[PDB]
Parts: sequence; C-alpha cells; structure tokens
Amino acid sequence: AGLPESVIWAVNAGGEAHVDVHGIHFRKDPLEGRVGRASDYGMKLPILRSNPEDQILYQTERYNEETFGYEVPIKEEGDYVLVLKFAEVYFAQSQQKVFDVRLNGHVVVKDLDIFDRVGHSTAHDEIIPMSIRKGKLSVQGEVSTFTGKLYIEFVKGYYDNPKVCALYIMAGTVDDVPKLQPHP
Amino acid sequence: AGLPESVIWAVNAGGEAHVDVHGIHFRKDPLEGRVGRASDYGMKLPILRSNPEDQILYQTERYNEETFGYEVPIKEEGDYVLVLKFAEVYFAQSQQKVFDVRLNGHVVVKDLDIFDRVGHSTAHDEIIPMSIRKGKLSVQGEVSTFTGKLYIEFVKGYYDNPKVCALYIMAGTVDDVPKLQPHP
Repeated sequence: AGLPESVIWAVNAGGEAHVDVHGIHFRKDPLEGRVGRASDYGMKLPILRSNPEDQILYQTERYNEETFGYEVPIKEEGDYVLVLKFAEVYFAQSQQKVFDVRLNGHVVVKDLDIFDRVGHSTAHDEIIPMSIRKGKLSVQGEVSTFTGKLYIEFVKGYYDNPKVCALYIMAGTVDDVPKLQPHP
Repeated sequence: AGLPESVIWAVNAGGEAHVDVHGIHFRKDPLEGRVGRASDYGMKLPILRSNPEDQILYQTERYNEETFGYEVPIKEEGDYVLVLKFAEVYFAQSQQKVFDVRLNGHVVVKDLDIFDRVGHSTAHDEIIPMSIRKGKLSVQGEVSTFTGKLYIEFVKGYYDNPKVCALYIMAGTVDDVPKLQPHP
C-alpha cells in the first residue's frame, strides 16, 4: 500500500478535520470536551519549516496541567510507525517547558524540550517505529503484552505543561515516512 | 542570532497576542485578572509615529493607583536590551502624569512625563541596556546580585497613575534595536 492507503489512524489535536499536501486526513479531535484543554493561541503566528497550506496542524493544540493521553485500537499484526507533531508557540528560552512521552508505559522520548531543539514558532516531529507480533508490542528494544489497544501518554513534570499538536500511525517502516526539511 | 530569534520575552500590556512588522511576537498579557487594571480606551485614537499596522500595541495599556510590576526569568548569562513602549492617551499638558521606573530596585528612568517628551496620542520608547555575568546584574553603572529573575516596577507618585503599553527583552546591544523615527 502507498501513503494515504497505509494510514490507519490520525488526529488534529485541538482542531477540525484537515487533509495535508501528502493526502493524509487528520480527523477532528476525539477528546473535545472530554480530557485536557484545547487552544488556538498559535493561529496568530506563522509556523516556520512546515508547508504553509498545513500550518493549522501546528497552530492548534491539546495541553493539560496533569498527565493525559490517547487510546488507539490496532486491528492487525504488523510493522508500524508513530509520528508526533509539535511547536512551541509561547516560550523562547530552554528549560521552560519539558515533558516525557510514554507508550504502554515505555518511555520513548525523555525530557522533550521543543524550544531547545528547533526554536520559537517552528515545526518539530518525533518518529517512533514499532512492531506488533505474536501477542507482543516491541519498541526501542523493549517487549510487553499487547491487548488490542495502544496508550499514548504525555507526562506532567515540574517545567510547565505537556502538549501535542497532531499525530498519525502508518503501516510500514521509517524509510516510508515524509521528513521535514533540514533547516530547524 | 538575528532579530526575531534574539527576543527571549515580550508582552502586549492590556491586550491580546500581536506580531509586529519586524516579526516580534508580543504575547497576550500574563497579568490579566491578577495585578493592576487593563484599559482599551486608546482604541478610539490614531497613534502618531507608530507604524499603523502596529498601533494596537499603544492603544492598549495596564495601569494602577499603587506601585506594580512584571517578573521575568532569565536563563543564560549575556548582554541584553530592555525596550519599554508608552503613549499618553488622556492628558495634554505637562506635570499631569509623572512616574519612575525601577529594575531590581535601581531607578533607571526618573520622572517620566510622556506628554512632555512627545505630545498627545504619540508613541514614546525607552531603551535600557544591561549585562548579566558572574552572578551579577549591571545597569547604568550600578551592580547587584542576580538570583535568576528580573523585577520591572512602575512606581506611584503624586501625579496620576503609572502605566505601560508593551515591552520586550532581546539578546545583543543597543545598535541592534529598531528605532522610532525622529520626532520634534
């Protein structure tokens, strides 16, 4: 399967439906009114490094002052890649907003500091490959029992609030994923 | 670092987010509902000497009948410049509204009289260089211990109320700061 056919699940956090330049449909946020807080504060800002037709993905977010997450049903075994999209639309110094990302309890991004990596009002993506086979989840060399659902968590620490802007899961391997341009 | 990348902290007092013609993002006021009073009285007036796309910065203010201020975290040592933006949208004579500005207790502007300097409904900026090095703040030839936070105070005297319209801090020196056009 090619790119749009290979996407099994995708969300525009804090926002409405949007189809990007690759043909990927980011669905309206299923956690609206349910957990966390939506914000459209970034809609006043141009977002560097992303395509301008798609900057609405990075201008809307879901955030919270406590740990929160999304649950994802996965129907079939296979190889998959999770892509997480972020932007820092408020701070402009390091160690102001910092948080962990976990997958079924496994820490998969430690101490994410969006400003430190890319600057202010600029796109940043994390790309995480995984496998689901023989009743097991495998990610970053760690293995545990898979029950049918994936839990993606954004963890509250001491430095401001965890957040996410958009996310998708595709069948395949890392060479299949479109990459942001080098200029960060 | 060039101009937008060099701004570490910026506020539109009494107002919402706004990006100016130089690309500087003035954030929504963090003291809303907390300290002092917001006013949009100036939104009825054209502001002279400002770019017209940016006059909303000077049409909105925070003021108070007692002393008040902003606290600013500074993460790294270096040379910096503080820029303070003002307009007098009510009085049209001298010695009607007069106030001091202090930085960590140091008086850095004595007896500011906005009307006396520029007239009615006209932009006026103060430009204050400083250094943070070896555990110390240095400003206007005076030195004191720096703990990690800067306190910017607007002081109540006998002649009406202290106020501010917008403010920002950039890494660099005074030659790097955009200047208002010459005025009588």
